[PDB]
Amino acid sequence: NAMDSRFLPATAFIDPEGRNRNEVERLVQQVVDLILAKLTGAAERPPMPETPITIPEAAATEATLLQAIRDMVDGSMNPANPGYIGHMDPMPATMAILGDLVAAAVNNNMLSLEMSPSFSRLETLLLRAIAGLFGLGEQAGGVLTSGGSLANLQALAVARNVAFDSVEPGITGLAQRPVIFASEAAHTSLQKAAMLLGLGTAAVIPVRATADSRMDPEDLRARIDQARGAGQHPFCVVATAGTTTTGNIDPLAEIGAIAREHGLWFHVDAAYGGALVFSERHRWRLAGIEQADSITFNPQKWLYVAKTCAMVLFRDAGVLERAFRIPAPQMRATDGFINLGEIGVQGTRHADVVKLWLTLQHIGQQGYARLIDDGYRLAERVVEGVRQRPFLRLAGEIDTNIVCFRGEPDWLPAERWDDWNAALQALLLREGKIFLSLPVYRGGRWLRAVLLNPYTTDAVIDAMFKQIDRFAG
Amino acid sequence: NAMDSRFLPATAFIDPEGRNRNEVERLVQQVVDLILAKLTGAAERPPMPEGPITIPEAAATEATLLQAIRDMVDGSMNPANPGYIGHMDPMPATMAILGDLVAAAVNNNMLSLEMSPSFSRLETLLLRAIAGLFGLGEQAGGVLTSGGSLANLQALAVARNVAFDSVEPGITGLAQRPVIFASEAAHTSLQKAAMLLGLGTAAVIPVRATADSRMDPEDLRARIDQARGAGQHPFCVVATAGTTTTGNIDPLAEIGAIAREHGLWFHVDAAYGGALVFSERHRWRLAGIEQADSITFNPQKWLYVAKTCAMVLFRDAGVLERAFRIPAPQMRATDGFINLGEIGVQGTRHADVVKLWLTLQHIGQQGYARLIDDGYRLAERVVEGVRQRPFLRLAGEIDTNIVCFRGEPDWLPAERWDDWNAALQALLLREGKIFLSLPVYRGGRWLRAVLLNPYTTDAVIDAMFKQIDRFAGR
Ligand SMILES: [Cl-]
Repeated sequence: NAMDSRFLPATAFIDPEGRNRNEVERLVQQVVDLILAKLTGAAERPPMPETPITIPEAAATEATLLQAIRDMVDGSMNPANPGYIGHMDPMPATMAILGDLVAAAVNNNMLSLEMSPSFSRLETLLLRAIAGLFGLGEQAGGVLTSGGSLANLQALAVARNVAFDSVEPGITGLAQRPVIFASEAAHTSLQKAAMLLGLGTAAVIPVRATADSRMDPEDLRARIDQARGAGQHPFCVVATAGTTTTGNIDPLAEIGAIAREHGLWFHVDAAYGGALVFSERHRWRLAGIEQADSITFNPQKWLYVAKTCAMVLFRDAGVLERAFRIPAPQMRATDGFINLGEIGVQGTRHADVVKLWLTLQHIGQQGYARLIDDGYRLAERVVEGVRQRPFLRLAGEIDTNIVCFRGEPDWLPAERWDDWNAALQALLLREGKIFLSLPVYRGGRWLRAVLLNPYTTDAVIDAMFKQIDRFAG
Repeated sequence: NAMDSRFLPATAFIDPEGRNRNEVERLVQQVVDLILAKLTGAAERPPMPEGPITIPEAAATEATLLQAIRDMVDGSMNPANPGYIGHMDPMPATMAILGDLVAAAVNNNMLSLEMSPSFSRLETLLLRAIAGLFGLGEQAGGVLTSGGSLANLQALAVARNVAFDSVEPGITGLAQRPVIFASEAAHTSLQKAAMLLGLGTAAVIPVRATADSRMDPEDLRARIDQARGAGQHPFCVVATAGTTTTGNIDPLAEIGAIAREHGLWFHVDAAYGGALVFSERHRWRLAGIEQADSITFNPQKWLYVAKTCAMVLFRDAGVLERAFRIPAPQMRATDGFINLGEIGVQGTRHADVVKLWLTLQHIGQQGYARLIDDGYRLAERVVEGVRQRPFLRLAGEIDTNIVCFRGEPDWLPAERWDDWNAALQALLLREGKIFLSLPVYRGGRWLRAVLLNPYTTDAVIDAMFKQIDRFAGR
């Protein structure tokens, strides 16, 4: 009985008959007290931190373990700091923290129903409910995936399988290259997925985006015609609802109409912007999404669910059985549910439905509508700050709570603007304790604000522009 | 502005300046106390548990949320029950629970260094150490993945890219079908991977396994030769260290040698059996694994890390930059580290390294060696029990703490054996409070014991056979 031996610490596991209740309660409380201290005092740590691994033979002491946690926390990025305004990575909702505690504690497996009796059923039903908010219709549904890249991968795998019947024989027999279309501003997980799917990164054909970083439907139509002429076999168009760099939304209805005209799978990568389904004031921006063949949506971004939390939704969930699931005996439960492992890229999977369901209930649709509004308000203040300053330039109009801008100062030649913006970013972080990201975009370095932290204020944005004004004179 | 609202509960987020500190502490404490009650009393719940879903307009109350947690726990499978002896799914190490609490609190992202300054470096360094423990050499390392299926996918994607130079142009132009070889007992994530990679499920050619469910080397050589004669293009052999159903280990050194003789990528799926690296008494079972081109290993199974925790290791970690990573500017920190999203299937990714690192430190290599030995002793007790009962048959020799066996009673014709075993399994659960799984194997229904719960005892195994004896009329 290993847990009686001198070879395991008394608290290595939790005795299911309570025999080490007191000792585990103590260890758990130390971690809990420490994490809560770090989080209720998060503003004491900056948005980014200032900075010999061996697996020990013998059990580490509580002191070593607590010190490691302390060092792990102190050396981590800190989106909780009101100054953290640079990424689609938010401080987590409290119930998402607690949801993951519960999930880890019960340690169920989304691979199959018998390994996750309630969570599998909860996830299937919750995702049907969400697919309904997107307007996908009564056959719609999907699966949670560990990150949006996997959601896009699985959407693209289904589009491919549908077009080429490739589940069993593969795609190596093809005389014509399969290709997909996406905005020149669409997410890189498309190229990574295209590589993984056997299509190659070059199978993702870029469609011109406007000055406001939205896909150009006229150019979509042109690229499809060009592809056919070159003897390629288009099978999918990806529209993006909230691009990663600038946060803009493609014209989903127009793009979707073109895809449908040409018999192409219509996927909407709504990883970020999908959260607008909870805002009546803003969801008109997603008009057209209801006719998608599939949708990628990431609650871990604008719904504040602790990473990872993402899903792929299909307007006809049965497609996962016809053009994804590998040949195998089909065992459905008496209440209709199926093993989720058969119809996802992953087999074993963490129960993300716990944090998702708990966060959605604690915040509510109105809670998210208000957060979404405040996000837009903060962003509009940044837009106005940039308009007021002639040495700054916007990337273009905004569609979400994201503002990409940069310095283009006339006291420097263009070739020096990348150093100016890197330097401004460094200065804002060092002296302002304000974190902006600095993506490459349109061949240059642009500053990027993602206004997500619930505790970011007008004053933080004003502090930013004062530092920018100092840096520029 | 939102947190100063009627529209948000005072505890929806944690105020970074402490202004909701007391309310947060109490909510957290109620969930902590409830979860600890459920776990310290887990044996009160059976191994298996005995609408409509609406996203509310308004914030749920604390009472509703706590009740939902109670309902979710009570409706979940319960591997902490000493009777739960049926799957590669363990009760979690205490520090792995706590690790996920820490990871979710700081909510960093493994996608890039900038988003996980400490965790990215800790993961890269830790997996280099683990790869070294598998004996893969100085250049070896890898990445954590959300599950072993992804680890297998990534390893096969690399094998494919190396063989066919397919990162940019894909594989559609190929005139010969790419194929891989794996034991007829190997994991289905190979077929799913093969489908995903564009090879098709049928690209996975099954190799005959012995009566003890280990891959036959002679049949492997024949299948490779047959593939080449059939116009196909072999590029990878997958050996399995701990098959999912029976827990057996392919002869890794012999299979590796044959892979190498034919110039094929050698991948070892050690999802389960890779935990033997922490056991001096049993790690010889993995001999040969040190020459693998890649290894899949799942701490979430036999190292008790709460799901998910898995990795893919490469003997040359550099291969991820040459034959996987998509064309892009290479950002590299001054201390050498790279953005991990560029060299994984996933982009954004939960920080699994936290619970992995805390659990490995708390249990230690000595701890795992003890856990593993006791697993083998329980498995050996099941084997002995089966051998004593003529109406039961073992699937074959065991290589790990897994025993697959079934009834083959001579008082029934063979076509009734599936029902007998299904009835036995159902009776063990209902009457014995003992969970065995019941996979399809060799065309029939087999009982399957995975002896993982550290609180599973000889008494449990004895109770199991008592029930078995009663069901069969002694
Ligand atoms: Cl996860």
